Amino acid sequence: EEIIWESLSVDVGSQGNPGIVEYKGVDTKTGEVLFEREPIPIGTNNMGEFLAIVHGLRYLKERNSRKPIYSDSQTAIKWVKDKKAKSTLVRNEETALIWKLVDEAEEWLNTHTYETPILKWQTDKWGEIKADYGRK
RNA sequence: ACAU
DNA sequence: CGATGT
Ligand SMILES: [Cl-]
Ligand SMILES: [Cl-]
Ligand SMILES: [Cl-]
Ligand SMILES: [Li+]
Ligand SMILES: [Mg+2]
Ligand SMILES: [Mg+2]
Repeated sequence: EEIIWESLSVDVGSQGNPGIVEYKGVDTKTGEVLFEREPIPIGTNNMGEFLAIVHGLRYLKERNSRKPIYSDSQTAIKWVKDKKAKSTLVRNEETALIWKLVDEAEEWLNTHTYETPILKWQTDKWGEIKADYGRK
C-alpha cells in the first residue's frame, strides 16, 4: 500500500472528550493547512472527525477536485458512508452548537453527490496522519 | 478485538 | 488513568 500523496488529510483535536472540539484539513504532501474549524465549546472526538470529513467533501466539491480524503477515524468513515452520525452525546443547551453542525452535515450528505474516495489512513504503517494535532 |  | 465509537 502506497500513500496517495495527492490527497486531503483531516483530523480532530480537543480539550477534554467530550470537550472543546476543533478539526482541520491539510495537504497530505506539504502539510499546508487548507481549512480549520473555530473551536466548538462542547463536542466529542467522533463528532469532530465526522464534521472534518464532511467539510473536506464540501471543500473539494467547491473546488472541482477529485482528490481523496484520508481520515484515521474508523468511526467517522462509517458515519459518512451511512450518512448518519450515531453520537451518544447528550442534547442540551451546551451541546446545541455541535449538534446543529452534525445535523446540517448529515443534511448536506443527503442533498449532494460526490465521488471523493474516503480512505483510512494506515497509522500502523505510516505514522500519525498529517493533520494530527499532537500534544498541548 | 479494532479505530480515534 | 478515562471517553468516544464499531
Ligand atoms: Cl462543521
Ligand atoms: Cl475504516
Ligand atoms: Cl483513491
Ligand atoms: Li483522528
Ligand atoms: Mg490525531
Ligand atoms: Mg491527540
